[PDB]
Amino acid sequence: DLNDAQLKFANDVESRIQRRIEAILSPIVGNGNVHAQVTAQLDFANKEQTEEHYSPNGDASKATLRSRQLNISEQVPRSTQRNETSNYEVDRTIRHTKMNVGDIERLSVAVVVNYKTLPLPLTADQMKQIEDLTREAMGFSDKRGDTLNVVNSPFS
Amino acid sequence: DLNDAQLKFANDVESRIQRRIEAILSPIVGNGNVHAQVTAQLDFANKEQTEEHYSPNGDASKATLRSRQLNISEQVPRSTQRNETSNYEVDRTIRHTKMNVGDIERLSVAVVVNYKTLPLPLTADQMKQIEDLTREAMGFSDKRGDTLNVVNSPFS
Amino acid sequence: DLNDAQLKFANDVESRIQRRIEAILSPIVGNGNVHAQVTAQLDFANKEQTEEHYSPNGDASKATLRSRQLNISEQVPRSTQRNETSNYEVDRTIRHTKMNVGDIERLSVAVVVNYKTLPLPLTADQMKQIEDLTREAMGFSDKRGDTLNVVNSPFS
Amino acid sequence: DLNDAQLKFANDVESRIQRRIEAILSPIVGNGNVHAQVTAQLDFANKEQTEEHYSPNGDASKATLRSRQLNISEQVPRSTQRNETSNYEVDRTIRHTKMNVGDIERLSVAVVVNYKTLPLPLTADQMKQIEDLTREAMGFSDKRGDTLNVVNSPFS
Repeated sequence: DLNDAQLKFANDVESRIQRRIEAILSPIVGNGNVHAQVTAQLDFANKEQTEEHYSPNGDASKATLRSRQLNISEQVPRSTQRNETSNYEVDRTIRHTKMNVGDIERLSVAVVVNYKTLPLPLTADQMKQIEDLTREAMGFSDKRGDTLNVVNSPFS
Repeated sequence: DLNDAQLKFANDVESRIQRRIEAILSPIVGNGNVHAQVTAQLDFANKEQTEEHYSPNGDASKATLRSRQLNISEQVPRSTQRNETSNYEVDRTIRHTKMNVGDIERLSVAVVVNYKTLPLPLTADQMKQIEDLTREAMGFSDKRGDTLNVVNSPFS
Repeated sequence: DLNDAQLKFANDVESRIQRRIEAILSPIVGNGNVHAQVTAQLDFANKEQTEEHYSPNGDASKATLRSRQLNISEQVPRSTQRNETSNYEVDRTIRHTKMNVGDIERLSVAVVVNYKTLPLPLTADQMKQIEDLTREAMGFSDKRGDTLNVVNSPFS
Repeated sequence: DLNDAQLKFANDVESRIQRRIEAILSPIVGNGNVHAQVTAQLDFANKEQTEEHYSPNGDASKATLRSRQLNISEQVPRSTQRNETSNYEVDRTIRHTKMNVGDIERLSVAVVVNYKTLPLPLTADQMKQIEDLTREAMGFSDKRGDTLNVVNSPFS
């Protein structure tokens, strides 16, 4: 039930990415001289989060007092006594978050391109441009651990 | 009942991976010169998790006080007395997680490719490219302990 | 009742593994020059687990205090007195797990392959490749104590 | 009533094992040059188990404190007094298990093979291979105390 829904949602995401890559790479190399395959991992867990934070008031120049009592005594044999009581007001921040179900976690993309026929291999600059365009199309994110591989080989 | 559902879901996942691998590897080696088989392990247990965390306040420059009392006395034979009471406010974080049922745990992939007929073995670079493409297609993850094996041998 | 269901589920698992092995090994050795048999052990017990964990706070640089009282006295014949009371906040983690019924525990696989007829035994490298392919197909796990045996002998 | 059900379940298990052994051993020695018999012991008792475990906190670097009081006094004739009170938080694990009824406890297998007719006894290597294949087919487990015996003798 739910598993089939997860499967077809993943299939649609992969198909969308593949269609974008094919559309962006089609004009340069040729109409049918490029193929791509995309596999994706999705998060289907339910998560909630609550965060509470307070601002430190260790410095007297930034503290906010509400009521203070200070008693000082001194007899002069030397005697000294000092009593102090303080009450503070503090700044606080509260945040509540409920995550979304069905977010992408990692991407792996493989691209295969054909040789140039006038059976001549493509130039290195053309390969670099193709890799850059594929990186743009697939939404590469280094923090997400995405991986891309492009191979140039004659078609059969 | 449930066991059959787990079996057919695993079968569909394996078939999807096999279809992706065959589609990506077909254009280079040939239409019918490659075969692959995929076996997968799935987690069907129910898990829940609750995490609570607190920020340390051992440093006075980062602590948040609410009420403090400090008494100091000194007679001068030397006598010294110091009393102190403190109350703190702390930052806390709470997270609740419910895992998904039916997640992949490990992958094992076997690929067999045919010889090049003009009965000539394929070049090492071609084998490396094929392994890289299969690694991309199968979503290899070293942390998940995935394993891949590719063998080149003439077909019967 | 339940025993027959366990038996036929085990039979289907074994048949699936056998079909995968036969499909992966068929193209190389031949259409009908290989046979395999698979036996599996399954866990049908009901298990539950609850885990509680706490983070140690033995180091003052990582502790989280809530209220602290510290009294110090000293007369100078030398007298010294020190009183201290502390209250802490701790991080805790709780996990609940319910296991799945019908999980594989161990696997034993036997494979028999035929001689090469032009009555010539197969090369050692071919045997190693066949063992590797069978290991990939059967989902071998050393931690699970799986066992595989492959024998090459002329067919009758 | 129940006894007959136990008997026929044991009979089906034995028949399944016998069929597997006959199928795996048939191609090599011959279609009808091998016979096997299997006897099994099954556990039909009802068992339950509950386990509770705690993590030791004898080392101060791994303990988790909640509230601590420490009083120290010293007069200098030398007098010393030290009072200490501690309260701890501990990690605990609870597991509940209900075993399955109808599990195998021990296996005994006897196999008889025929002579090679061109009335010639089989080679020792062939016997070793047959024993290994039978061991694989019957799911031998040394911890379970399984026992196997194979005899080569001319048929009558």
